[PDB]
Order: sequence, then C-alpha cells, then structure tokens
Amino acid sequence: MKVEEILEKALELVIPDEEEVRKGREAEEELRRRLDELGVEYVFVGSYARNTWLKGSLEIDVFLLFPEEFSKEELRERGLEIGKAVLDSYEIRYAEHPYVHGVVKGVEVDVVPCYKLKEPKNIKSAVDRTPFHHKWLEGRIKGKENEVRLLKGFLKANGIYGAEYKVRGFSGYLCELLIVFYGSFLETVKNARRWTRRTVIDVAKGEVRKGEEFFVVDPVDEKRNVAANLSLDNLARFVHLCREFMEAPSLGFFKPKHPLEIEPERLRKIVEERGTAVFAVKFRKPDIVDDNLYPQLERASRKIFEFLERENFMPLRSAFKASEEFCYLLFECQIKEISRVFRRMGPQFEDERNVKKFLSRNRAFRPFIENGRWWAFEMRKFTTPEEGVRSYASTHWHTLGKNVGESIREYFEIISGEKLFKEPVTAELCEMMGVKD
RNA sequence: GGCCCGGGGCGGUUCGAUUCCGCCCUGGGCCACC
Ligand SMILES: Nc1ncnc2c1ncn2[C@@H]1O[C@H](COP(=O)(O)OP(=O)(O)OP(=O)(O)O)[C@@H](O)[C@H]1O
Ligand SMILES: [Mg+2]
Repeated sequence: MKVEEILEKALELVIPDEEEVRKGREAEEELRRRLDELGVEYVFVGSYARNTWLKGSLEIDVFLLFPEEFSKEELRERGLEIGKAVLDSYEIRYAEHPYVHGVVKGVEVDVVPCYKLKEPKNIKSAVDRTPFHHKWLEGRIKGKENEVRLLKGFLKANGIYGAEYKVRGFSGYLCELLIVFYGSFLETVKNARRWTRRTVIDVAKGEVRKGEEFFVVDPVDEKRNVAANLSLDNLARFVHLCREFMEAPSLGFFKPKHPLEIEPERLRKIVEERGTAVFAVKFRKPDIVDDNLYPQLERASRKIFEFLERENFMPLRSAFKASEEFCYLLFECQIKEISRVFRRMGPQFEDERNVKKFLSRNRAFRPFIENGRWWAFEMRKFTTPEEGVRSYASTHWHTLGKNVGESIREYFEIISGEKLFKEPVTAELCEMMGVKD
C-alpha cells in the first residue's frame, strides 16, 4: 500500500463511470432545450461545467443572467418562475439568495438567478462571482479534474467537505483553487502538512505568505477569503489527516467512515465508567433552513456551556443534533452534584467603608477573614448541572438564538440516564466522549 | 439567521461593574443558502 498505487485505486471511487457521465450530458441537453424554448439567457457553471463533480454527487448549476438594473425582487420572481417552469419536480428552500432546486431526467439541478456584471468588483447578489469563477477556472483546471476529484473525495469521506454551516469545511471551488495552486492532490496533501492558522494562499499571485488567519484569496476578488467559513478545528483536522495519509497511505481515507451502530447498553457502561454527568436539552426543531439552524444550535450550545463553567460544574464537551422532529443540546460535566455553600470574595480589611457594606448583608453563616480580606459563605440556588440548566434555559431562552430560543421558550426538557440513551443522540455522544472502535 | 466592529438607552447580580449575567434602539462590515 503506497501512495502511488493507492491514488491509482482511488480514482475508481472518485471518477464517474461512462453511464453517470452520459446521464449528466443527457440531462444537460434537456436543460438547454427547455431554456432555449423560453429564450432565456443562461450559463452552465460549477462542477458539471468543468467536469470536476464527484462520482455519485452530480448536481448541475444553471445561472440565469439578469441585467444589473433589475431589483433583487425581480431576480427572485423571474428566476423562480423560470426555474419552476424548467424542472420535473422542484423545491424552493433557501436562507437569503433565491434559487430553485429540482430534477431533470434524474439529475439534481440548481437554477440560480444572478446579475451579469462586468468585473466581480462590487457584487450585487451573493452569487455574482460564480460566473467569473468559471471563466477563470475553465482554462486552468483542464487536465487536472481527476486531481480535483481526489481532493473532494478525500474531504468528503472525512466529513470536512462542504462550506455550509453544517460542515464548516472546504468548498468545491476552494478545492479547485488548491489544485491549480499545487498542481495535484498529492502535492496539496504534502504541503498542507505545514499550513498554520496564519497561512495565506493567493493563487492569483502564486504566493503563500503569513497573515491574520487562514486566508485563500479568490483570484476573482482579492478581498474575498474563499475559506472564510472553514473552521479552525476543521483546518486542523485536514492538516493532521494529511500527515497521517503521507505517513501511512491507505484508500481507507477515501472510504466514508463506518456508520457505527454501538448499542445503548454499551454507552451506559462507558458513562458509568466515566462517572460524569451526561444530559441533553431537547426541544422542537424550528421550521428553518439548515444554514439558519446550525449556527443557532452552536450559539445555544455555547451559551449553556459557558453557564456550566462559570457555575463550576466543570463542563467537558458539548455537542448537538437535529432530527426532523427535535433538536438536542448535549453536555457532559465532571460535577454531578456540588455543595450548597461556596465562598464569595469580599473587600480587604483595610477600608471599613466597603467592609461595612459587605457585612451588612443578611447572611446565613457569618463572613470571616483570610489573608487580609473578608470572605463569606454563600448558598447556591441549585446543586446539579441539570437543575442549573433548567433554570438558565427557562430564563435566558432569548439569548439562545432567534428561532432556537423562541422554541425553547415554548417547550424544552432535560433528558438524562436511561431515558437519554433511547433518543437519536447515541452517535454524537460516543463522538463527544471519544469512545473508540 | 450566525459572527465581527461601533452609537445610545436600561434591568439584574455584586462590597465594588464600562468590565459579570441579560433586555430594548440603532449604524457598519462579513459568512452560510449557488
Ligand atoms: N461558498 C462558496 N464560496 C465560493 N464559491 C461558491 C460557494 N458556493 C458556491 N460557489 C460557486 O458556485 C459554484 C457551484 O457551487 P456548488 O455548491 O454547486 O458546488 P460545486 O462547486 O458545483 O462543486 P460540487 O457540486 O462538486 O460540490 C462553485 O463552483 C463556485 O463557483
Ligand atoms: Mg453542482
């Protein structure tokens, strides 16, 4: 098992077979026909246009070009009108920039409205750079589309592909930019082993320099960081994956990881061994787009974790999971139960003014002096992580994300013990605790 | 929607808060949905 022979076998998993390619071409042809009958101005971009789409993940992108003068509202209505009229079955679900997703002769299709600008200077719609991305790539990626495919397959199998908030990883465009910069998949991996959180890649200048943070400047817009949404941790995972791969090649890196079914009875034993407090906040999932949801689940989860730490429950890690029914914020603390009393720091014996105010407080145990300053024994309002979060989430629901908070406000519960291991969160929990196997 | 930077008003907690927990108003960037 050497890189060379492995990279060779890997092409069999990333490159689309003659039939899938035919299915794509056939679907492409039908799109043209439907669009041409409408006399609409369009252009094919993305993976399909450059033949860099991942085997099994074919999606065609059709961009409807509209004059800059048109209203953002006109793009939406006209664009959605054209999309719907041109797809076999469709769906309209997006967070901000409008588009229509659908199917044509079996292949996934995205019909997207955008302004046809000159120069990607001061973008008007969120997607206006895309057409220029294509113009810049088509004549440079030619000859290395399979190299691109290796990178996509590499990141996909290790959960860091997409750039959407659910993944916070490497976008497809980012992948192609990296291929044009390093020349191949093996070269990208080799060099990625030495990236830092300060690494700056400027493909248009053929330069790598140091900067404020990880930055891949778009050749089409020097101010656009193509990797703006690639999280620090995922950047760290990829770098480490590149070290491991080069240290011990294996097409296991291109195979999606084991589904993992581990029994609930086993998770219970582990928890028992860890002696930790493992609970979750469960509430109804807001009827919103993934891209609006996850950033809210991250915020709610974090705001509760911070409460758990300043509250001295010694939180270990947090996680979250969304089903179609509900959401779950998961937690694990080192403290299952803390005392009722604690000590609050008072003023230095020195100034009687504040000391006087400090001791006038109606107290249960009477303050004392230690190392030159007063201290007082205080009582808590709750002694466990669960009671703490129940209180917090009931009162601070508004700070837990616009939609997520509003849902928690109308209903939420804290699950623990045996009743928790039944919910659809076993995977996340094992992940969260580092259970190996 | 989320994040970052800034105005202006507030409540709570505290011996002590611009600084700790939060709430209203608001300006400017950025990101995800292609
Ligand atoms: N987050 C993004 N950052 C930069 N460019 C993007 C982004 N999302 C989409 N694009 C542009 O739109 C095109 C289509 O994006 P899409 O989400 O369909 O993925 P793709 O690039 O087609 O690759 P793949 O379909 O294999 O994931 C990209 O090639 C790129 O030019
Ligand atoms: Mg596509």
